[PDB]
Amino acid sequence: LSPDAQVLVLAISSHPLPTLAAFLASRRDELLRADITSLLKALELSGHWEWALALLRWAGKEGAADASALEMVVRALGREGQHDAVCALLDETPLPPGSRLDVRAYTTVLHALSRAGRYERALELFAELRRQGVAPTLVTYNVVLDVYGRMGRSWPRIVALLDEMRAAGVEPDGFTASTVIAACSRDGLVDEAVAFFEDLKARGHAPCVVTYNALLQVFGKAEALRVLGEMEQNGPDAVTYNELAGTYARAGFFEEAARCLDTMAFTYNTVMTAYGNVGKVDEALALFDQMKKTGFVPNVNTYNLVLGMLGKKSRFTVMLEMLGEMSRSGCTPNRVTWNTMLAVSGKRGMEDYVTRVLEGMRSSGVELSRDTYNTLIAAYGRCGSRTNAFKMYNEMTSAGFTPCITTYNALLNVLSRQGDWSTAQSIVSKMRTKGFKPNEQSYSLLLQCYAKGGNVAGIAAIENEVYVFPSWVILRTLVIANFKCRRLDGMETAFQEVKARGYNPDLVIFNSMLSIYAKNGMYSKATEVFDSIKRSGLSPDLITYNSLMDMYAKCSESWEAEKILNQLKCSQTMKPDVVSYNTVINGFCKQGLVKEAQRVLSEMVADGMAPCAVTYHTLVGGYSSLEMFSEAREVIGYMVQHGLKPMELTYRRVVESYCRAKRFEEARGFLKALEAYIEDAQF
Amino acid sequence: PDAQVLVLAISSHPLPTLAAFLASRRDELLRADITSLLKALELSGHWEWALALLRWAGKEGAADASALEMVVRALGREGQHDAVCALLDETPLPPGSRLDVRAYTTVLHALSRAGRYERALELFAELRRQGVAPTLVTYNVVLDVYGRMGRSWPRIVALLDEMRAAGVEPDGFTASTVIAACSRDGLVDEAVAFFEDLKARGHAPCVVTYNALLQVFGKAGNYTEALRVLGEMEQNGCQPDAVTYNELAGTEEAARCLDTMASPNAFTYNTVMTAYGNVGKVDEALALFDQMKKTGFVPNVNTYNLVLGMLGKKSRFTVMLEMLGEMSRSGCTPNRVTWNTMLAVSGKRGMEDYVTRVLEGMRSSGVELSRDTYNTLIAAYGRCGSRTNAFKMYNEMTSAGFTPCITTYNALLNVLSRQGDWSTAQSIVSKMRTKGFKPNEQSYSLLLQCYAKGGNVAGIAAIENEVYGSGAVFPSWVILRTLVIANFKCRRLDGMETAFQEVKARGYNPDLVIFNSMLSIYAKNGMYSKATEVFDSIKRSGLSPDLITYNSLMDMYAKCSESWEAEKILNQLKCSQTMKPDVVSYNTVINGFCKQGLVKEAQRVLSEMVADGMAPCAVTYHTLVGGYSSLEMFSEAREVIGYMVQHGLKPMELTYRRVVESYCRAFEEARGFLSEVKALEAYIEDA
RNA sequence: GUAUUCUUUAAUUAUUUC
RNA sequence: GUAUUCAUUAUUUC
Repeated sequence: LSPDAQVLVLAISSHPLPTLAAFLASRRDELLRADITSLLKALELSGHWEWALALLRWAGKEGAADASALEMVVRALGREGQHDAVCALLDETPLPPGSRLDVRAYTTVLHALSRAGRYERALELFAELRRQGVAPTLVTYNVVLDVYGRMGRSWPRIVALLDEMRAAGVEPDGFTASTVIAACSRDGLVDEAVAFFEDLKARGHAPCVVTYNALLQVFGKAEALRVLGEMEQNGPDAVTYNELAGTYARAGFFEEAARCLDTMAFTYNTVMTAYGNVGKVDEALALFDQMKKTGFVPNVNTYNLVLGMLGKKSRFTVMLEMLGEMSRSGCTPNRVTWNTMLAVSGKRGMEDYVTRVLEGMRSSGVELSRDTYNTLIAAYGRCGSRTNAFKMYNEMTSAGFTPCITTYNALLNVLSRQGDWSTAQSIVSKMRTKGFKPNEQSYSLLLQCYAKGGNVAGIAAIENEVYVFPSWVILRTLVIANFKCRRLDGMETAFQEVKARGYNPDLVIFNSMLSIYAKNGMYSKATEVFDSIKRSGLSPDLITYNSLMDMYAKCSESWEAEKILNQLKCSQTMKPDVVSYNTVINGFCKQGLVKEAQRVLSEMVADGMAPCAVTYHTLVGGYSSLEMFSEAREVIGYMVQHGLKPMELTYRRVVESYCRAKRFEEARGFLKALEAYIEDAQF
Repeated sequence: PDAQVLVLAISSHPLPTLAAFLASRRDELLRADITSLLKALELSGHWEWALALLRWAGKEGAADASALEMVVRALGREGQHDAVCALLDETPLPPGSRLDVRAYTTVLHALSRAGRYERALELFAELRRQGVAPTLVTYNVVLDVYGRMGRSWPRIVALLDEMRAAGVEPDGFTASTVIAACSRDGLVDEAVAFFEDLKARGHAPCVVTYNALLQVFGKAGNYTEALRVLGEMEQNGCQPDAVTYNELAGTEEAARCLDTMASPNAFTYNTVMTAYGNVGKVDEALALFDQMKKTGFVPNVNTYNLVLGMLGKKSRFTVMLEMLGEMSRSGCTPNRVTWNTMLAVSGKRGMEDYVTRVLEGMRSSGVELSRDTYNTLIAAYGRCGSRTNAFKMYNEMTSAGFTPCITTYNALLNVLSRQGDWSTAQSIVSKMRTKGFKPNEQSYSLLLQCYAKGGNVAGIAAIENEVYGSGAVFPSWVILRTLVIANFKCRRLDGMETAFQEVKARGYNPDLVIFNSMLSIYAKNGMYSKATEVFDSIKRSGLSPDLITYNSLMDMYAKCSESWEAEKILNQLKCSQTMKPDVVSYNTVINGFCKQGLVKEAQRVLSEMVADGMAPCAVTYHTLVGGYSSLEMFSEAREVIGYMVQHGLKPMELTYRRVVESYCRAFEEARGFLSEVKALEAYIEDA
């Protein structure tokens, strides 16, 4: 409008937001003389809804904001969807005393509070709304009914409002019906929901899709029998389908739905999906058969769906069967099919399956692409068939395809399992000359080959090159990788770096840290950790609790470890673990305290737990220590007398202790290379 | 002697070259106790090396069965099943060789773990063709093989006889395997008879045994018989472990499960509660929880937090709050875990008031807030989008004497990311900088998203330049992901191709979000060539095209003025059997005609749309008018209007704007049309 | 301005608007 | 070496 005002507006929309108020002040008099409403509008067209906001708040604090000013911002805020801002204009009103608003605007604020769970404020506002003589509209009504619906237990107030609205001649719509039914749905008002819809009929009213889904939902968590039926034939399965997907989980039946559906594709596929995503594939395959059994001829896309849900259950045998019915019915498998048959969540016996998929994948033409081979490598990688992954890697290249980074990472996954790093290094080095530079994943997979290789070299060699941006994964992978190698420098090093970069560490790191102190020479940072893990608000684990006991055990303070064990007995959620029992027994044994140690073994059994090899092994050590070899020999009996099968270390610890005690023929009688240990000892 | 020195050589050598290295010190090897070298190489965990030598020696003819058996024990002990199936397949033994049973059974199990059953049976046949006597574990492995093939019950009954006829007595491993086999075929009756018959032999069953007998009933059948087993279980005195309740959980139904185990402890109750939780059936666990009380045992804070956590993931606010009150009313006073659990809730509607209602309890609970608690509260208020309250929580943090961390600044930017309020987002990151803090990646993602919802393209590019060069921010899948999106929302084609470039270059494997966006952006221009290449490349990737992929394709053809091809897909989606055309699908098709004309065709589509049920929207009609509004025709676009309010759908701003502009440019016959009923009637004035 | 399940470490003010 | 459901080639081995 005004050239002076256009300059002012441009000057406002260009100014940063944090400084703007100190700026608007400087132009106080300049602003007051103008039409803010016109500035707000101009600041809204230009796409700067947040600058008008600032202006409004400024003017309210000055007295130059009117209803129309506010009403303009609000309409902008709701179309833009900034409920928070709406709610704040209401909590810090830029309005002068009198001040009444347009209906549309009040209903936008009501929706904003609703959107925030401030149902109690919405109702306060609604009351204030009609005591100022504002005629609410259909949308205002529907918004308020929604407030009542999510606030809960407000059915009577809903009856009241429906009355009030009709008595003022505002007939309900579809947003009114669904809103209401979902309200009954959230309160278990099954009975009164139906009487409602069936009253909607009376007064006239065309039924709907969203309606039925709401009604559906009622009987859902609440009947889906004679009900869900109507919804169909009444008239289209859109969202209504999903409702079936959770209908099954909150209940339990396979006969009614078969008996129902019988009586009657997507619709079919929907119900099948409902079964296979909650883990009822046996239930879906039956739905599939029934479906086939009645005319219906599935296409490749229906098979890919069934195979897809069978796949998450690793039902190899029937996936191949389905693969059969396809190709022998015309339904030629597509790319999506093989990818589906190869994206199986790994189980035991996956290799031969994969092998059979590949056999039909190549006995049916289908030229394997580059990505196809990568998919086939990943598959044998899941199983762990290094042998078959690499045969695929070799067949690949030998056919002229060029391996990508996805192909190298695949192979790298494998070796990682087996901690074969000497082969990993070769992969990496190969990929570099080919031009391919390792990514983050490629590194984590290296860190894991090394750790299972006990190669600290390659570990610290990467630590260097990273300290390779250190991502939360890499730093977390490094903390672990060092713990397998039990490396305190490395672990600690990158521990604080995880904090200095604004990452929140999980119980894994904390647990891993606590123990690299317990079994080491630090026993206070440990206490720091168990105080940090808590101060952090995290819930300690048994493993955490067990690692804890090991600390006290190594600090020669065992009863305290016994306390934590006992305290676990009440935990009501924790519940010891022979490890916890073992760990405590190991400590007492380590301090010469062995009666106390078998006293906890007695509890152990009494509690109905189950002593094991390692458990007995501990005592034999602690007995051998203070040379009292008879009570020790009595133990190994117990193990075997109960068939617990001792360990050569159980024997060694006695042999080596029988040697040092000047008793040689004893070491001999009692009793491989061990006897040899006595010979090189005796003389 | 001289061996200890030679082992270290092989133990310290590049694996992919060890062959030619064993070829080197060959004659020192042939005179060395191979099996001896093997035993040594394993004593240091160098088992990959003991294999390579085996294969070497084998190729030289220097490996005997005693050696192979030695490598196999380790592999099995080191869990290397594929490697053993390899030895089976290549054969490093000379002709006429026979192996220990312990080894043979280690291979059988290895063949079993790869699904190579038909092969395991053939090896078993050989093993007993060499007059080797199988042991218990051998018989048991083979049983496990029979049980995973299917239709193998007679072979199980027959082998049971043999093994029992060789004086070999079944065990718990046997029982669980035979029962579990019957569970994998639906052999309910025989599993029972077998159990009955096995019991009657004096065999005391056990947990594992009872667990398989229960999977029978529960897998595909009944919850009443499986529950009965649960019955007979305790009656025997065998305590159901965690795996027990998992079977039931996966097998008014919660009222039953509690009636049986009634004729337990607090840990028991939690074990079954958590079972139903981890399955996804939580209303049941609640039901038990109602009983654990009205039955005696009183739950503590650990038990309650457990329950709250379950509710958390379902974000069942009101009940969570009820439960927090019953806690503090029945005596159970919350802890730092209780609160944190309460604020770790899943985003949703009305979450802001919940958090306020929780914080209201943290405060009254006279519990000093810590630096951590603030970070949580800021995060939750930031997660629901209560920008206002996050910042209030923020200033309250930095005023009680706590120091923000990066998470603290990240929470805050998360909110702004939803609002697009990048100006503040900037002002923050700098503050993060002026405090000795360096922005994370997510910090860069948030800021990125923050610029997107706004429209600030200069801050995006300012991120790309700092990402495509310096190391301040590494091109992480995430960061490149947040870029394809933030450039779409701002329609920066150039800046997406670069990202789709690097993604398909930095070793990444794009996702449907990325593909589709690329498809819609190319389609939003005439970019047919690339777009179709993207679509197929979705196919060549191995992903399933959703509706948005199909709608974007139709709009491309629309855009390319081939709207007939657009309907072929709508038809194709009509019989997709898996994908049902969407409202936006139909419109996209109609507009494509109306954009090039043939509105009588546009009517053709609308017709069936209604024929397929399908209830049209405003846009549906606003588009139909477009063609009828600007096609030397007005008597129709007026008749079409009477289908909106007369059908209570209510037109809109883009609509009428097409009526005046199109009519006031096709005059007077336009004036009377607009008179039939603000911001517009200045266009007419402008004309 | 409003409704029916998933979505809340979010493509869901995602793709259609002569 | 072998079995039951769906950081673990995790924490205890005088």
